[PDB]
This record gives sequence, structure tokens and C-alpha cells, in this order.
Amino acid sequence: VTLGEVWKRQLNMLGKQEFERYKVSDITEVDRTAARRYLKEGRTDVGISVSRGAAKIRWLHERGYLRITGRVLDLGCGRGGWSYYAAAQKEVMSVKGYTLGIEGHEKPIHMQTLGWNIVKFKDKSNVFTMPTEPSDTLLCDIGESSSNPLVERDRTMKVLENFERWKHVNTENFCVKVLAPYHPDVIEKLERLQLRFGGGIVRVPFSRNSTHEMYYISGARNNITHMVNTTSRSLLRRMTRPSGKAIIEGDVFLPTGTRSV
Ligand SMILES: Nc1nc2c(ncn2[C@@H]2O[C@H](COP(=O)(O)OP(=O)(O)OP(=O)(O)OC[C@H]3O[C@@H](n4cnc5c(=O)[nH]c(N)nc54)[C@H](O)[C@@H]3O)[C@@H](O)[C@H]2O)c(=O)[nH]1
Ligand SMILES: C[S@@+](CC[C@H](N)C(=O)[O-])C[C@H]1O[C@@H](n2cnc3c(N)ncnc32)[C@H](O)[C@@H]1O
Repeated sequence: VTLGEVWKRQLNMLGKQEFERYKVSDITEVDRTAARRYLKEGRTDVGISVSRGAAKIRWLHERGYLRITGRVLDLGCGRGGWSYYAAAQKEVMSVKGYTLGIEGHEKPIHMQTLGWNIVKFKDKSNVFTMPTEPSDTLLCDIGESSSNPLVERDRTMKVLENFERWKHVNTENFCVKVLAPYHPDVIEKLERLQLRFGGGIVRVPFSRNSTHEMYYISGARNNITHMVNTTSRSLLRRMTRPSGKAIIEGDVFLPTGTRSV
């Protein structure tokens, strides 16, 4: 019914070569060569990012969609790309990252980029069931892809519901993955959240064309339906005319060392 739903149905119809060409068409990618080299080598003294995911938060932060300040919570931190990014930022006082890190899920990677000493990771932590805590900046990058649109809807709704559960009165800043934003139930939920909390939704250019993921953020106000439909139309247009070529950008590099505050 929605254009996003049309997009999702059509993505599954793509043969191998068409899918591979499509997913990278006109997207932005960070060059992960240096980071992969030092990660393989096992170095902790080079200011690399532990994941490709750090590129997404850098973009959101630098483009002004998200202030990162105070006590930061990183829900579903995985390797910790968003946690280390946050820890290096001027106004950040501490970062707490929670993740499952069990049964095939990514474990936090120990690194010594700026502010590593103000980061605390806990694995074996299910953010859907564990007790909440206050934060000034609440990050959540959770949303596992599925070819079943109903599974993506359910996963998205659980993330948005858990976000409202964790969000405290002092949580003025936030960034939450919205895996499948086009689903009418998800649009409705986002609209309700926006009534209470403000903010808006944005497509991060580092996302592959094979996902409709968008981020619900605190730093900009916009029209949810319009922003979602604009991304759906963009994804559909890229499908009709796939370039098969990504724009390459420099990776997220950080200083190394401890911080006092
Ligand atoms: N290994 C690795 N790669 C990273 C990373 N970051 C970016 N990449 C970049 O991702 C590319 C491969 O795509 P990836 O395997 O990571 O996931 P893709 O988008 O294929 O698929 P996925 O996100 O897992 O699934 C999205 C949806 O696409 C659809 N889909 C997946 N595979 C296929 C397919 O084979 N055919 C069709 N028609 N649809 C598919 C399904 O609907 C699925 O729900 C890499 O070459 C690299 O440039 C990283 O941290 N690790
Ligand atoms: C997309 S990755 C996060 C990437 C991260 N932002 C980065 O830059 O490295 C999502 C992570 O959330 C974790 N996760 C999924 N469900 C979770 C849950 N219920 N509780 C805690 N972590 C969860 C997954 O294991 C995965 O490692």
C-alpha cells in the first residue's frame, strides 16, 4: 500500500547481480581499509573506529541532527562504534554501552580512542528487559533486517516502545534506528513520539539501498510521512536506474588518549 512496502516487495524480486548492483547505487561508503588492517593486526593505539556504523553517527552529529552531550547511553552498542565516537566528543561526560554479545551477536571491541576511560561496556544485556536509567543523550542503533516486512515492523515497534521506556525527562538528545519506517503502524508510533518529544526522521546516506532504515532524531523537526515517502521514492528511483557505484568518503578517525571530565 505504501511506496516503502512496494519498494520492499520489489527488492526481493531482484536476482543476484541486480541486487548487488542496486544495494550500493549512489550510496556513500567510508573507506574501511586502514581500520580493517589495524583491527586484523590487533592494534589498540591507532585512532580507528571499531565499526562502519560510526560513519552514521558522525554524519548525524556533523549535519546537526543530534547533539551528543552529558551522560550518553548506547543501547545495542555491538562492537562500540557509536560509543567510542560519543566518548571523544567535547560535551560528553560518560558513555554506557549495552549489548547482547552472545550467540553470534557482536561483542564490544576494546580500543583506546579519545575518552576510552569514560566508556563502560556491559555485554549479556538485553535492553528490552533490563531496568532503565537516566541519560542526557540516548542512542539506540537496533533493528535486524528481515525479508519479511511484518517481522521488520514488529522489530521496529519493539525498538520504539523500548525507546519510550528508557527515555527520561532529562533525555533531551536522542537517535533511534527505525528499521522499517514505512509501515503505517510505525508512522503512527513515530507521530505519537514526536508529539511528546519533538524531533524528526532522517535518512543517513551511508545506509545501503537494501534497507529502508531511517533515524528518529532530536535535533531537527520535520514531517514524518513526507520524509519517509521521499526516501521511498529515492530508493525506487535508484532501483529503476541503478548506477552500481558508491561515493567513497574518508573513514571516522579519532584522537587517542584519556579524558579528564
Ligand atoms: N562485511 C561487512 N560489510 C559491510 C559492513 N558495513 C558495510 N558493509 C558493506 O555491506 C556490503 C555487503 O552487504 P551486507 O552482506 O552487509 O548486507 P546487504 O544489504 O546485502 O544485506 P542485509 O542488510 O543483510 O539485508 C537487507 C535486506 O536485503 C534483502 N536481501 C538480502 N540479500 C538479498 C539477496 O541476495 N537478494 C535479494 N533480492 N534481496 C536480498 C532482504 O530483504 C534483506 O532483509 C559489503 O560489501 C560492504 O561494502 C560491515 O560492517 N561488515
Ligand atoms: C547495528 S548493531 C550496532 C552498531 C553500532 N551502532 C556500531 O557503530 O558499532 C546492533 C547491535 O544491537 C544488538 N542488539 C540487538 N538486540 C538487542 C537487545 N535486545 N539488547 C541489547 N542489544 C541488542 C545486536 O547484537 C547488535 O550488535
